[PDB]
Amino acid sequence: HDEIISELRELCLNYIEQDERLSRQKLNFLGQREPRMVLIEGLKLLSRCIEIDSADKSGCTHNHDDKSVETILVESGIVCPGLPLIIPDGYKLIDNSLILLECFVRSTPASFEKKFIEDTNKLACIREDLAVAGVTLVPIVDGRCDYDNSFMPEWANFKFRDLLFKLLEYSNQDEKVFEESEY
Amino acid sequence: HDEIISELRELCLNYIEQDERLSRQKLNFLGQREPRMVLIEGLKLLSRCIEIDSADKSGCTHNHDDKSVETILVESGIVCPGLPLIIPDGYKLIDNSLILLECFVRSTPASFEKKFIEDTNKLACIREDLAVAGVTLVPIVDGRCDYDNSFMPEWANFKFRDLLFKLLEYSNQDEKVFEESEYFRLCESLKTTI
Ligand SMILES: O=C(O)C(=O)CC(=O)c1ccccc1
Ligand SMILES: [Cl-]
Ligand SMILES: [Cl-]
Ligand SMILES: [Mg+2]
Ligand SMILES: [Mg+2]
Ligand SMILES: [Mg+2]
Ligand code: NA
Ligand code: NA
Repeated sequence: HDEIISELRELCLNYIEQDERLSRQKLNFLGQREPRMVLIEGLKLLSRCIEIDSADKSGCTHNHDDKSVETILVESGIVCPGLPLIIPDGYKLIDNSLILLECFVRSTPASFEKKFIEDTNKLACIREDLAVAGVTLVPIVDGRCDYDNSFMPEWANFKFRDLLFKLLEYSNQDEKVFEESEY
Repeated sequence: HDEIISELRELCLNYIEQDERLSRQKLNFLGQREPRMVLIEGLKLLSRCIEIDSADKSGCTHNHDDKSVETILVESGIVCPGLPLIIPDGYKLIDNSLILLECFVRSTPASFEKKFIEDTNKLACIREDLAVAGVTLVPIVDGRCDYDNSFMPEWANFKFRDLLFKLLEYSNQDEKVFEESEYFRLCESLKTTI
């Protein structure tokens, strides 16, 4: 556990590119001491790498601060009340067009298509609200089939995931030592 | 000394506020291994906390990327060629007025007043160059007498500085040991290529 956490921190500091948009989540990760919290912030760190790559590939701004669509519009001088709470992975306002980006990773075709339709529906549900406010929605769903990203060599991506999986294994191995113990 | 470095890192992670403007320098600091580089980046981290604190209390933008005044103007579409190279600690363009901020810490009254005059002159020397380009300079010099800032509790600021000083003492001993080493003689002798 201590060794796994140490190896994870070393990968984070030495083998994830120092793009400044990642620095906050790296610090969030490096600050964690509890295994369950290392795992949680490590998955989030991997996710941000994917999100920022998707934003750069899709031509918009990564939603670094988890702003809502409401805030993004207000931020740009656009009133649109009653908009449900939607926090996109990326966004870009060009003229009257609001690009909204959702991205994800899934590892089987069934889970891929399910999440693809979920994120599509999530953005689609504010199209008409945006249209009433003069904003044409440009919704983008970028589904990935693995965790490959431009900020990490493939071998270090793999080692990071292998190490996170060991923390998962220990948790699950922990409670089967709970389940054959208990009541 | 490994323990001192570890303590500085814990203070950085646990007691320096998670302001997004500090992310880069905090990460730069946490990645250092060599005692002297830990010391330099730790001092730079503390300086960054004060500079950003000053920008916030003076109502302007911290100069996150060390942009020059010329660069700040060309980003807002203002031409102005001349300009000496000047990197303010903070800036804000409002209407036709360019706020420029310099901040510093000094620990004696004589050094405080000397530095205040220096920074005041540094900014004043471009007032007319800006006025020709249509810009009213609003120059601010924020001189501080201690290291307090809003991103660190007072006790942690004190203990961070205490541990940096102990790390200074340790790296001074590393240097003296190094100057007794063959590596040092080999560095001297590499004077085969002046
Ligand atoms: O990025 C997104 O679009 C999400 O849907 C949230 C997300 O990625 C996430 C990642 C890690 C933990 C919890 C949510
Ligand atoms: Cl639809
Ligand atoms: Cl100085
Ligand atoms: Mg998201
Ligand atoms: Mg400065
Ligand atoms: Mg200064
Ligand atoms: Na609605
Ligand atoms: Na238009």
